[PDB]
Amino acid sequence: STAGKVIKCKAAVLWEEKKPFSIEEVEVAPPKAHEVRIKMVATGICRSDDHVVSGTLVTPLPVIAGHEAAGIVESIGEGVTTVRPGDKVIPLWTPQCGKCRVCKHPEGNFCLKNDLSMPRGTMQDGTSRFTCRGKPIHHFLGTSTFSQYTVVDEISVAKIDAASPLEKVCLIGCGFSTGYGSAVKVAKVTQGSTCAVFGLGGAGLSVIMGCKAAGAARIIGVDINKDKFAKAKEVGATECVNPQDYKKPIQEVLTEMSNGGVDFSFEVIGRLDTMVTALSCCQEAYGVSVIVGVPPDSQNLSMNPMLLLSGRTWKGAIFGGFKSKDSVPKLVADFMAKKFALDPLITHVLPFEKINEGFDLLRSGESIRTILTF
Amino acid sequence: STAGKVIKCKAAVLWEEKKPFSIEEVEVAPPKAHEVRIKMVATGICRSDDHVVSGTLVTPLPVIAGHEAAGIVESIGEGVTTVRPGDKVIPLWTPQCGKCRVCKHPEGNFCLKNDLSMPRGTMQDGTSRFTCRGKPIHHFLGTSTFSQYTVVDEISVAKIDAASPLEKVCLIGCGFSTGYGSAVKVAKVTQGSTCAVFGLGGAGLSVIMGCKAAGAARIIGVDINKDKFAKAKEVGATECVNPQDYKKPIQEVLTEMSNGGVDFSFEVIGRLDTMVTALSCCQEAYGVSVIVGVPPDSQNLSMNPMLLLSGRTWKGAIFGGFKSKDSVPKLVADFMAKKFALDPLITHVLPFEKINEGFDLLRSGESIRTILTF
Ligand SMILES: NC(=O)c1cccc([C@@H]2O[C@H](COP(=O)([O-])OP(=O)(O)OC[C@H]3O[C@@H](n4cnc5c(N)ncnc54)[C@H](O)[C@@H]3O)[C@@H](O)[C@H]2O)[nH+]1
Ligand SMILES: NC(=O)c1cccc([C@@H]2O[C@H](COP(=O)([O-])OP(=O)(O)OC[C@H]3O[C@@H](n4cnc5c(N)ncnc54)[C@H](O)[C@@H]3O)[C@@H](O)[C@H]2O)[nH+]1
Ligand SMILES: [Zn+2]
Ligand SMILES: [Zn+2]
Ligand SMILES: [Zn+2]
Ligand SMILES: [Zn+2]
Repeated sequence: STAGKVIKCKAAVLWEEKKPFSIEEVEVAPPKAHEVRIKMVATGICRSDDHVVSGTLVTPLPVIAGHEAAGIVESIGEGVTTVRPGDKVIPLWTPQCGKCRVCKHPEGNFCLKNDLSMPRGTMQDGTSRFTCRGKPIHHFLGTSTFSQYTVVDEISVAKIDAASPLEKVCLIGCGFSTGYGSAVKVAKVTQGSTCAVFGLGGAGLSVIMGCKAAGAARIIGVDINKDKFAKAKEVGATECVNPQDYKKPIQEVLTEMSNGGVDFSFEVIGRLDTMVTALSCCQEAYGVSVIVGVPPDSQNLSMNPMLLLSGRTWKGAIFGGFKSKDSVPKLVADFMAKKFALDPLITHVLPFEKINEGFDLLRSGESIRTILTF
Repeated sequence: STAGKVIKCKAAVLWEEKKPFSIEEVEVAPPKAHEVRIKMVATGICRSDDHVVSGTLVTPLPVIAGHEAAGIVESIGEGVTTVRPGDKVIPLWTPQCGKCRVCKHPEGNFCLKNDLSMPRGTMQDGTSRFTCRGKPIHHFLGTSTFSQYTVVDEISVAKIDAASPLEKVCLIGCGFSTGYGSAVKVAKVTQGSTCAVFGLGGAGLSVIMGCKAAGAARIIGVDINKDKFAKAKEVGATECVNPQDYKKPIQEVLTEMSNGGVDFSFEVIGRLDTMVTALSCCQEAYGVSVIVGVPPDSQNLSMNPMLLLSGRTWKGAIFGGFKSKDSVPKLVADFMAKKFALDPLITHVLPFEKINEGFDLLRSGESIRTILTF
């Protein structure tokens, strides 16, 4: 009843930066060869989507943002083998074409066929499957999840568990996996180690969950906001430290506490000042500090190279270093296996109509993860 | 004829920074429990020794510098089990007490019982085995090789091959191993990879030799001095690139050449500007850049964290990441196995008396490695 035809649905359209979203009547052109048109069931609200509004993350406007979401596959274009309609799936904003240097590398995940480095806000072919009143509307990271219907290439889609609670597994599209992966895939936390996590947002609680999956025995959560200590502890942190409690710098107190600097340090804030500090507090002779995320408008951080000479690794990553297509199904299955839980992060669920409302929550103040439902 | 007694010998004493060395009549007190008094056969001249003179590397003055050298063990104090006199050995400026976090870690090498972080210029006990005309003379990195006789703790000494040509294996005490290790132990170059080396000094040629031992198929040597291209090529670089030849920045041209950035980038110069560039030119999604060495007077390098988000590892290290005591013997054996050669680096051998003369060569202009002989 929809397959093969242009669907007219509602979606949050950003006509211009620094403007609220407009729930628009949009047309979602059918999917061509290797495209898959999905039915959004749930999409989360993430800082990255908010960056677009501000201009910080420059990508073509007008646009339908959204990249953390899970839904049901309605139609599949030609050659689509990885999915069949009815499939619970999660759009992947970091692809896995399985053919470039990066996908072929046993480590890298940042697929070359991504639309992050040099945003086009289009599908692979250079075109757009969106139009509002005849006017073409841009795609975001080849996903555009703030729409009741979306069309993503086959490389930007992943089949997940049919029993997946879509109001909760959507987190695995960005937030959870970006954190969890930093600990379990990038930094590669080890049984016994002592981790320190800067920032206790949702991405933070995910890193803490990763460290726990890894076996870290000590997970020190650090945040200038005391109110973030409960979740974190409840989520896994064995102790939290509010930097404004001391008279000395935190890395000093993280070293004293750790007796020589932590094994792995994670920064899930985005400050440049804290970025250096997170490095400065891991073991000088073998500490690994991971920058989980950086503001896309960031500038030059001032840092003394001595920090690295000691033998300190500094790593960055996109999407918790997971190889999206390969990984997402497995992250899901695990959640489905009753390992990690995603609830403590979902602090709000709002009907998709309340999108602009979900953002204010994000923007000003704490709302770990707001899940917008369709 | 010497064992158990205070030896009176000659050594280069630095009475004050920014002063030439004085070949001094010094007394070398016998070795206590766990000390080993060595007979220097050969010691190389390294930038680090020169830093001391300048003040750059702050360590107690007066002092007998030197840390890259190999010789013969004359007497061994109490409990010394790792050596017996007659033993060809190499002092290790980065210890291996085999008891701290670092030695116990399967990776770190920067032994806690080092004298680099907070120089004391003494042996483990806080004392000095040196005196010139009754006045006590400081030790350097617990080695002090610019002396015909020296006393190093057992953790700062390594037994090598009895067939070791000491005029050539001394390189394995700092220079060679610092480079070679950056490629083969820290960055961990892989069969097939494409490496890029900034700076073609001796430490550079050593990194290139490491990459070769690893299997890198492409080893791009970069240096503003055309005259360094022969050795490097001869040593392993498949092609060298002089940055002053182009109109565009080098990392640009290293990426164009490598089609997407090199696999591993090494910086064996010490510039802060080049440090960032070396990072900026390795694969954004999985490139590892290694800072082989940094000036001990360095300042804050300005760098945009975006560089790491892509998935770029940045690592530093001391002594090519080798675990000195465990490693040195094996590096030697390998050389002795006719694998790598150390000759192309030894561009000068000068009688120890000509020490101040060896430095001018180091200081002003190219002299890959000057070996001072006893
Ligand atoms: N928004 C996301 O879902 C998301 C996803 C992936 C990566 C990230 C990275 O995590 C960064 C923050 O977003 P988030 O972690 O999900 O949540 P967030 O932006 O609410 O969390 C940042 C946390 O760090 C805290 N903080 C601020 N300053 C300091 C400081 N000086 N020292 C210690 N703690 C401090 C702050 O209180 C908050 O708890 C984000 O900016 C991005 O760089 N965020
Ligand atoms: N001196 C040593 O034996 C030694 C040992 C271990 C580590 C190191 C590291 O290597 C650093 C240099 O000492 P070395 O490599 O043994 O020899 P070095 O100091 O003679 O070599 C530095 C090389 O880099 C070259 N160079 C300078 N500027 C540039 C630039 N802008 N771009 C490209 N190339 C440039 C320079 O021509 C020289 O060939 C040293 O400062 C230290 O940080 N050095
Ligand atoms: Zn996101
Ligand atoms: Zn790819
Ligand atoms: Zn040296
Ligand atoms: Zn040790």
